[PDB]
Amino acid sequence: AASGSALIFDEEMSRYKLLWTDPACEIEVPERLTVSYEALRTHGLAQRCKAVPVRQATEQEILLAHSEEYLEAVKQTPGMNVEELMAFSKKYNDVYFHQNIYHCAKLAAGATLQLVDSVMKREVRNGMALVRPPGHHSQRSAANGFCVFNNVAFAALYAKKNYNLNRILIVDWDVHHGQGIQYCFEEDPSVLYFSWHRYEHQSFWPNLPESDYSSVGKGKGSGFNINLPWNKVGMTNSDYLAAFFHVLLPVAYEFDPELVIVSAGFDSAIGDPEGEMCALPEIFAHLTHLLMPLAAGKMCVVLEGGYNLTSLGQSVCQTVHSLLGDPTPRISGLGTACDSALESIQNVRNVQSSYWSSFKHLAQSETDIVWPEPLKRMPASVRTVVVPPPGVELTLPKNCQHSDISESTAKEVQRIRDKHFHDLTDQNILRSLGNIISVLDRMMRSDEVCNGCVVVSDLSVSVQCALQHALTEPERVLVVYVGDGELPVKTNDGKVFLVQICTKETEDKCVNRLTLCLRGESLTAGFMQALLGLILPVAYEFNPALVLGIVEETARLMRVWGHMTCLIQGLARGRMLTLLQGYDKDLLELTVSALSGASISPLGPLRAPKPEDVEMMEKQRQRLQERWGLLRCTVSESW
Ligand SMILES: COCC(O)(O)CCCCCNCCCN
Ligand SMILES: [K+]
Ligand SMILES: [K+]
Ligand SMILES: [Zn+2]
Repeated sequence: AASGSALIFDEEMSRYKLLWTDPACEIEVPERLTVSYEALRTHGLAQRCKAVPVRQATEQEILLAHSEEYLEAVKQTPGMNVEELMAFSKKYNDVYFHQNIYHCAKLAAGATLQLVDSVMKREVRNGMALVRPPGHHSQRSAANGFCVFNNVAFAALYAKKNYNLNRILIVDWDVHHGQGIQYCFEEDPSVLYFSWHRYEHQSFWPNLPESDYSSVGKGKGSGFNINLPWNKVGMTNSDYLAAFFHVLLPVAYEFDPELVIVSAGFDSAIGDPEGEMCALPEIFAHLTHLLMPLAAGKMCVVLEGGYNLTSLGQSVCQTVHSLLGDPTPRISGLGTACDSALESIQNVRNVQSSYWSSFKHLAQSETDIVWPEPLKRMPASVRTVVVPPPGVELTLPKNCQHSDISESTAKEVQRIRDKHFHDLTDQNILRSLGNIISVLDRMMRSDEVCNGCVVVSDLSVSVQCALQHALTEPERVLVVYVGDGELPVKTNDGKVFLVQICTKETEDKCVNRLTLCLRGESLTAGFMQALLGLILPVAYEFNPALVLGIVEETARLMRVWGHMTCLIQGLARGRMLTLLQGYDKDLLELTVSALSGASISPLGPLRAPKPEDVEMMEKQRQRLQERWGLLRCTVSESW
């Protein structure tokens, strides 16, 4: 029922600045807030967001994560002169105070709570708060790293008290380790904290031993703190996506959070002087997209770091673009993560193996810098086209339409019939192939339609016309097929990759085919492991121009189909055609709901998969990780 996205911002939070010479602090400028909001207005996305006003966090709310002594000390900063502000800033590590910073800190804290309230009251589906100062370094009785009050820690504690939440996921993709959040929920199993950060073997700020992968929590909360250290600079998009596919996402979907809060620091992007990483701003459009199936889309993005004004504006827009449901941009050049990233990923999975069932099999035997500008993201005129069987009226979302076949398309279906299948008069089939071409032409060519779903009766003839027609308009087509037969699909030229979900196991020889024969109780948990750990890594590296989904009528376990078509829309700018053999009102409504960008129901309590399933999946990884390096979650054995 939730509708749009909130953007909480106020110019007042940019009215404090550093007043003395401090080489460690001069990068935290008010222009980070000005450039970020001005970039959203330039791209027209600010106007597309509901501008929820900011408020001050009350004293009672600040004490949720801070002590009375620390709050009382900061409360007297508005009355201090410059010399007194210098002496107060020296008591903490890499932070400066201003006459207006206590005011702005309460606004940054209150703005975060306004976003949490808007999301939890179903007034919006998600949102972002462009706040300042940041927070994830702030501790109970100390300011730290430009942070006065821990904004994200407030949001989690605030959502727990006023909404009785049991599970909250915090994703910290800032380039620094948010040790203030880790200290706050160190013993709390209700708040799962994930953070990657530039570590360089503790040589990078804040130089903390507990910032390493070994800190998994304490007491009842052990296993709910996940640190992923970067021990070398220059981490690429492949490193960031390997962290998501092989660490964060398997844990997040098993956790099943009721609310997702993001410590969105963009100093992990290309060109930032503090992060020195090499990920392009478009990667944040996917980091946001891969998390939105969680918690029915209830996602609160809180601005943290980001100090390259050009890179910051681009990364903010890519985040809001995905939150508004705009199609995700294509990511090319993906491959294996570097050895340092694979070592970090390998170590985190090993330590966490005793806590999460996605890693449980790893525990015993028999297991001036310049970059190109991002392209223009644009939502289609109508996102989804639905073609039900002849004479079936349906209730469609406001951004959907039905199929009329023009005479230009009607002549093509004939030419296809007089050449191939020249003994085909089933006029019902001829209409479906006419629909397939009409929807595909509106997908690939004109920017009017994003994706679509077509109900078919013949499978071999329909998938042939769909696949062959897509390979001639321009390039690369990924095929996801849930059935047991054999389809006229040739994985010969490297232009097609086929993912097959069947019942009987088939010895696969081509490295362009991924066959998943999953055993029937835990078919939901096993499918999600294969989706996050196998299907998504190869699909992202393959980088298709169109996704072709096929479901035969014999196929049942449909609870996972909504998550697949939502996550798989990260490929091919969301251009996905789904062919459903036979009519199923529930399955058709599920496909159209997820294709349209609506939220998906959580999977609930995710159990543990069968050992025979994880064994089959790891044998597929061994067979394919040499060709598709993004599948790797360990360091390669050198000859
Ligand atoms: C969410 O806050 C944004 C941030 O994480 O980027 C803040 C950390 C800056 C602290 C680093 N000081 C420079 C090192 C010189 N000793
Ligand atoms: K982080
Ligand atoms: K925790
Ligand atoms: Zn940072």
